[PDB]
Amino acid sequence: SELLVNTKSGKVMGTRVPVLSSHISAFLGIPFAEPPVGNMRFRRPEPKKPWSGVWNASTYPNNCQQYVDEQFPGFSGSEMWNPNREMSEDCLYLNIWVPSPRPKSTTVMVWIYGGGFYSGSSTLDVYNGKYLAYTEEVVLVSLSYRVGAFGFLALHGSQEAPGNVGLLDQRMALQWVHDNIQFFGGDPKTVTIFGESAGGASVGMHILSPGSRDLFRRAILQSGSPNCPWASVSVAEGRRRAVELGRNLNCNLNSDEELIHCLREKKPQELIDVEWNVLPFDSIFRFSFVPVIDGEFFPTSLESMLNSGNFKKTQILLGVNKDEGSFFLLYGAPGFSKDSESKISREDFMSGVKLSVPHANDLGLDAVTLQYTDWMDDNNGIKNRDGLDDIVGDHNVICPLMHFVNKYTKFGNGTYLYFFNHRASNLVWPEWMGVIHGYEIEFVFGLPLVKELNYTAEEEALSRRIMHYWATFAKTGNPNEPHSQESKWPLFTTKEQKFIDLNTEPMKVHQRLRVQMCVFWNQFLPKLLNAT
Amino acid sequence: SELLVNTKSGKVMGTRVPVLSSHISAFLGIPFAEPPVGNMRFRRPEPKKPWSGVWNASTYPNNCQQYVDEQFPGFSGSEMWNPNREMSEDCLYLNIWVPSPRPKSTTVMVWIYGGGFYSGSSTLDVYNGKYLAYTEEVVLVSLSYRVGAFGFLALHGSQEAPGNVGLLDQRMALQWVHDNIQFFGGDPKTVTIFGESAGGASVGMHILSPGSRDLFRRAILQSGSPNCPWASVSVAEGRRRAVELGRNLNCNLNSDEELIHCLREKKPQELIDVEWNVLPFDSIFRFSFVPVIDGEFFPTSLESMLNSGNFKKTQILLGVNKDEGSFFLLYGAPGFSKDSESKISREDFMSGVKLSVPHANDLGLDAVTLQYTDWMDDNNGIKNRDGLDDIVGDHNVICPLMHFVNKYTKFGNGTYLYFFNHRASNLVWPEWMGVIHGYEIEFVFGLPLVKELNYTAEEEALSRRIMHYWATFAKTGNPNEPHSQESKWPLFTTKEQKFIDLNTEPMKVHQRLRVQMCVFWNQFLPKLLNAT
Ligand SMILES: *[C@@H]1O[C@H](CO)[C@@H](O[C@@H]2O[C@H](CO)[C@@H](O)[C@H](O)[C@H]2NC(C)=O)[C@H](O)[C@H]1NC(C)=O
Ligand SMILES: *[C@@H]1O[C@H](CO[C@@H]2O[C@@H](C)[C@@H](O)[C@@H](O)[C@@H]2O)[C@@H](O)[C@H](O)[C@H]1NC(C)=O
Ligand SMILES: *[P@](C)(=O)O[C@H](C)C(C)(C)C
Ligand SMILES: *[P@](C)(=O)O[C@H](C)C(C)(C)C
Ligand SMILES: [Cl-]
Ligand SMILES: [Cl-]
Repeated sequence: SELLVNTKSGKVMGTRVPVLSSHISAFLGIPFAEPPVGNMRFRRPEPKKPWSGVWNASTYPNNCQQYVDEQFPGFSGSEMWNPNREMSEDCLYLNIWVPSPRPKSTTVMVWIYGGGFYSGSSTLDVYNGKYLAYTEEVVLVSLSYRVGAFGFLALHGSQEAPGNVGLLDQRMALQWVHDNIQFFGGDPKTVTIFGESAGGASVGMHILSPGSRDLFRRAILQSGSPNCPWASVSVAEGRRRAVELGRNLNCNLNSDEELIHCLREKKPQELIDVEWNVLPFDSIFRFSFVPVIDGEFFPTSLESMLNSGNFKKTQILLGVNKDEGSFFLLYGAPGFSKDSESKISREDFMSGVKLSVPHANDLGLDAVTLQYTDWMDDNNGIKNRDGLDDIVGDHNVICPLMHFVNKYTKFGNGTYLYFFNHRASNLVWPEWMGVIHGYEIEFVFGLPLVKELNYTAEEEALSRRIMHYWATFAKTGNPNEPHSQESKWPLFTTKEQKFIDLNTEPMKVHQRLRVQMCVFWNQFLPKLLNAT
Repeated sequence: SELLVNTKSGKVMGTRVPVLSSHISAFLGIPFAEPPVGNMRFRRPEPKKPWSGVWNASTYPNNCQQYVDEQFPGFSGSEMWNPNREMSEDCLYLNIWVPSPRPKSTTVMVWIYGGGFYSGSSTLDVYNGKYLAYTEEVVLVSLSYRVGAFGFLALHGSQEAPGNVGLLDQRMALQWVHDNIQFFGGDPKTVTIFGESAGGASVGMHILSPGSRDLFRRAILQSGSPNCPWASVSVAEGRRRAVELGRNLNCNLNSDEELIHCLREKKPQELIDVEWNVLPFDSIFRFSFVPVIDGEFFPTSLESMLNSGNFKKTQILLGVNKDEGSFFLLYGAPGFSKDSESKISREDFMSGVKLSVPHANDLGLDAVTLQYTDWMDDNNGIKNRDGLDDIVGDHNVICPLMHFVNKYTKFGNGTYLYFFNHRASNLVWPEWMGVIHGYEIEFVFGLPLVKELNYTAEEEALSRRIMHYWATFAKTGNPNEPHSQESKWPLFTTKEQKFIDLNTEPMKVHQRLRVQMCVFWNQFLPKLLNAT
């Protein structure tokens, strides 16, 4: 039986799923760790104990416990990111889509969801692996990992809540893929990890962490990089926020043991309800429980690792969307709303700048304002709105990614950079938001191939082009088909810094992505802040 | 006799001078102060004692003792600025051009030469007042004043070398004009002071100083403003440089009395030979002996005077040239030379930035570099050369002037702003230097009306247009002829910030002159430097 697979953990039975007038096999909700429940809350994951009989892998698993977005009830633009299954702390499962007939030793791609480390689900419609697995003939895996305090509460020095456990959940799923994917017809020596936003940061973190490097071959990072300002905190800051969470829940704070015990007694929703209260600043694009620079998962600072070439040397493919900032401004900044053009007054610009760079002193804020204000036309509401989008996008996504790409490329074995700038014809969000954080994912996963979803012909073609770049890259370390006539995606090099756009128009090659602003964010501002 | 005038100081006999197929009267070398020689060196000027008989005013006076430019011997571009008469400490004289027949009560314009406070002469060919006096029917006066240490050595607290004596020379010439110009047919109630570079700064300083305000009606400032970073120093810095001059000349430094006595024994050239050695920094566009913020000539800081409206409220006309920086880069910065295109390497750019902003710390230098580097094309030699021109021009001339105009306009009675951007057809300097510091002067003084000087027809027309703006402004407080059909030079207002270009093409109105860079120079950089 094509739907029966024996693994080192036991037998699993999958399900035949229709896809684009054909079918493939899906193995959904396979456990890769023991349920991290009770006294196991906050602890490193434990390998799943093997089972007897046949694991029923016909249905999606529970999602991890998380904050749920209720800002626009019933609206598909926001609800498409929310858990679509029951939430449980029992949530460490993976999903595999397998071509039919079962392959022998094919390329494997492992998806790591984003959600700012506070949310996310492997089960979202937009992460349905069937289209990519079917079209490009890969074994497509999606893993899961604990988010929020359950994944990232960090009391450094404690073994009960050491931090980074969600990253260790991801590593354990990669370990399981390494050990077992061959039985599904996957080649464990040709595994590509790929992820978006926090999943992109996570991919970079596995590139860096000595304990993860050997578990995959190559990597794709979408709108995320390990050095993003929101993606990690120090052990002191992690400790502070954990104690502040305890304070919110009226915990005994006299020791780590007392705090952890109190926190373990709470219902999951109790933690989630006060999660946002522990942030040190009035901010946007900052999240409470995130990876911690611990000296173990990350042996030294991210900057010193990148500078010294202390990371996995392989090929990477990565890039960003045109309007990375707009999502967070909409949700978090005055003057921005879903149902208006959100033209921004000078005053709301200033408020926005302060929220966007919460760690800056007044001089730093002046620097940012000067860098992004057109002083020939400073009361232009469109320019102010677009300026803020750029500030938030450049600071949180594009410039950290550019800093990563330039550091990585000095030691790596091949870099391909993209700029995704296609606004989908059927987008439900307002026009002012442009090409939003997260909205390339639907193209990467082939949703535009589905008739009922109402994409244009050109959008289907774009999706096929992207799926083929991603999968060819996963296969070979190069997104370009050898000896094809199509226009080539050039290698990013330190010298020429080339990248391509990704849209429905003929591909163009560009150079030096947002270089002017990234010198400001990567070189000048940090120096200014360190001096003053 | 038209050439004989009786004044309160005694009788003067002038000379009939040919001008443009006609003639006018010139009274050259009239004394307005006692010779500031011997024990009077460094002291405030004394009014000239009246004389018996007839003062022979047929020939140009001596020029004040100054550093003489020998960088390009025999080259007209540089030598046109050098003294063209014998140098003497006996140099406090003025020149008057008077229409023929002698007017009754006509508009008076008083020219104050530039030269960075270290040089300058009233007698330069380029300051020949005959063309303007003849064409526009004004009484044209040019004054003189002590420059270098002779005018500006400052030992605050001493009455023997108090500082600012060159500004007091200028005021005494204005006093003489006030008291005597009526006899030459001038109206002492309608005197316009005008000057370029240090003369423009000087004009602004008379606007500010309570002791000067009553001596003139209105004012024109060309490429200079009183708040320019090179135009004044503190009393502490003036003292330091005076003592350092003494050190260079092996003076007794035990007291002001000992230092001044030593300095008074020296031949003028002895002072001049070591003048440049007292500067505190490795710099360009900085001069050794300049006006001092003394609490007397200037009652408080220039910034507090400007902020509180502590200045003469009247009409002003002022502006700048396109390439204010190039002169000083040519003379003072590596990579720049007279006979090459002076394309600038990244390395010479950095050296240039450091020389241009000598008071900045390393962070400030980084700020300037970031503000003026095109990071998409950073090795472009033309862009680097042009970037440096802008840095030097914006920092030293344009941005201080813009700061002055905006402060002044809040309290004043009418502001007219220009941007002179015509490159003269017969310019002897290289093309890379563009529209140079000082090169509007020839247009203001009507040299393009002289056939033998080889200007184009369009340049003559531009000169006539400029002379007419300047003189109509001097007459009425408005450069525009009432009820003429020509296009109007609009008033500069706080709200609309309009200015005109001045070139051979039809006049255009623009707004917000170099506003982006001037926020950097006037607001951000000073804040950065004060914090770090
Ligand atoms: C990626 O690594 C491979 C293998 O280390 C590089 O290929 C080698 O390149 C050197 C220098 O040209 C050759 O002498 C070897 O013969 C190559 N080996 C093989 C197996 O081809 C390759 O250049 C690297 N690619 C990038 C883009 O850095
Ligand atoms: C495997 O599971 C299939 C779908 O199961 C459904 O979800 C689980 C969690 C239960 O709630 C179950 O009642 C639901 O039907 C079944 O259709 C299928 O029969 C199962 N196969 C075997 C061999 O057990
Ligand atoms: P990143 C901040 O993890 O973003 C998530 C995936 C999204 C829902 C797209 C905003
Ligand atoms: P400013 C620095 O006084 O400039 C003088 C007049 C010139 C000779 C034009 C450079
Ligand atoms: Cl947009
Ligand atoms: Cl030029």
